[PDB]
Amino acid sequence: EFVPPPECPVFEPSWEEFTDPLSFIGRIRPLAEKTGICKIRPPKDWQPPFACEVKSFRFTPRVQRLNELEAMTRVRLDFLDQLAKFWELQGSTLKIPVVERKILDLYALSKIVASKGGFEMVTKEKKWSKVGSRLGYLPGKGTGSLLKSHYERILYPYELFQSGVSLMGVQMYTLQSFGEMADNFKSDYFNMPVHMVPTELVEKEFWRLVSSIEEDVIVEYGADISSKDFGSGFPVKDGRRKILPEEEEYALSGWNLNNMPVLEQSVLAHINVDISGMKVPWLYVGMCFSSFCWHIEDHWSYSINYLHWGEPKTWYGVPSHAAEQLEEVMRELAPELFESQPDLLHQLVTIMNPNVLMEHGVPVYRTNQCAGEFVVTFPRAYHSGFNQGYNFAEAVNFCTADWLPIGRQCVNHYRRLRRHCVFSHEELIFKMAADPECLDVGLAAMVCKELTLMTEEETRLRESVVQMGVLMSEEEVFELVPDDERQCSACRTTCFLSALTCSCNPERLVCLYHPTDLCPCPMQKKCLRYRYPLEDLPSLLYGVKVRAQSYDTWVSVMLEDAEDRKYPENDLFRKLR
Ligand SMILES: CC(C)c1cc(C(=O)N2CC[C@@H](NC(=O)C3CC3)C2)[nH]n1
Ligand code: NI
Ligand SMILES: [Zn+2]
Ligand SMILES: [Zn+2]
Repeated sequence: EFVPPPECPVFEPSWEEFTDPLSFIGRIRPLAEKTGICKIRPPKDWQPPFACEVKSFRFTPRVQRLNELEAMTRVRLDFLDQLAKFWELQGSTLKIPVVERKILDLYALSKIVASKGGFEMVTKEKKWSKVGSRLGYLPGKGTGSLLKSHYERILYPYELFQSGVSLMGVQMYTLQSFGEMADNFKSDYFNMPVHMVPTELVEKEFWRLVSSIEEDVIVEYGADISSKDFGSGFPVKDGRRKILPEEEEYALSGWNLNNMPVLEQSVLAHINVDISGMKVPWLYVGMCFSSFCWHIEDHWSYSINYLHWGEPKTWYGVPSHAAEQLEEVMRELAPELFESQPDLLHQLVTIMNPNVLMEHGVPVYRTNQCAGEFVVTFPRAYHSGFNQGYNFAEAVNFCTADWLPIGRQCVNHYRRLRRHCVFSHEELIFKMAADPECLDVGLAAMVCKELTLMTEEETRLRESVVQMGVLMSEEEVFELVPDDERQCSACRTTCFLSALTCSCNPERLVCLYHPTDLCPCPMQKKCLRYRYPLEDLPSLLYGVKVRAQSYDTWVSVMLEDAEDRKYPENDLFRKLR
């Protein structure tokens, strides 16, 4: 019944192309940009050793119930739709909480609580921890008593409402032991050896199982695992280990996912002044039918994923230009609601069968990922997938010159939502502008083109606020304050260039796009806490316009200045020798 989408493109680069990835990825950008994803086969000689010891490697597994893996059931969406219209009636503007790194499933919660008599019944029996069990929350961190706090605040009033009249008050594992499980589970499922079952067949059953209520299937996986804490699958020179010379080659490779975000073409190469969690690889131990839902990268960055070993990983990709198109259809399932909760769209995981997205007009490609193959993902490329069997993957985000203007657009879209930013785009660019040397030229040229657009937009904002009647201007240094203190009250953007603070509260800030929502205290008072007093326009644009127009002139001892100034040497140095 299932309809395999058209396969995504592959690249078998020569050893000479394989030497600078971000330069090799730039080549294939105009082409892969249109499939969203792209597979990459390295030379067959390229076989790095696995640095980790399977037999002594423990991880905490997460569970997946493919039936309730889709969160966008009709019943859940309408449930939430009703719950909000209830609180809008009561004038509270429903707030969805977060628990153990992710949103709470209120539908699931209310269903269960009522399955055992409700709030006061459960309270007078102390089964809140049994609740967190069935909701997949890891004990014994106190989740039980935490849900009670959220239920009573959000659901018990609806419980009474949804109930009779009832309203008077009140209100306001080891990898080794893991393969043994999977390779037994797979075979006993299809009754075959695991390396013998075709891919196309498993793809069929997976999508079958999701929507099949006729049978329930449980599967385990392990994801979002830090390399820092568990170790990478690649060899790296960090003092943990005497490094063999056999491995020396692969430890310095730029295709070692521990070296990517540091390359002179990456953005984070010299800005090791703000940790993000996105300059450090992650580990994804996979099992048959283990699935990840449709998603994009924080700040719309590239993703790159290597499959160290194991059975294949099935992908599904969607190009960038079809992103707004992609979101529109998932939103069609509850328009009234996603108006109230725009970002709740993304807070909800979903595996929308591609056929549907295809029969709604959305480009969908796919590939099977195999041991030793890279999968590269592009900005705003929604992607999903599952794994054919036991395997082990390692993934990293990264950012390139072409990404800069997109990140700027992503904030503007994060600001038009209520979404926190993992770092300040604007902050980043100036950190790059503060060391124009040792900085790849393509960035410089793009930065300038990007930075003037910001100065104008900022100066426009700097003048739009004084008419509103402010007089004082303190100077503050944001890069040294924690993000949670430099965010706007309702944006909620990480502010770095300029914000507005009054004496109404000690530390309560707002973005210059929402200067009114700070506090009713009139703009008569202060304060425009700024960072640079518009003497920056000359200074910093100079250092970068220099190396941006020093290379523009250099082309039109010359082979020496390109050595000292650290210029690229692909086609232009070829004429040298
Ligand atoms: C760099 C980090 C933030 C990332 C991961 C992805 C992504 O899409 N991935 C990772 C592996 C694969 N996920 C799985 O295989 C499931 C079984 C565990 C798909 N994008 N960025
Ligand atoms: Ni991803
Ligand atoms: Zn005030
Ligand atoms: Zn704001």
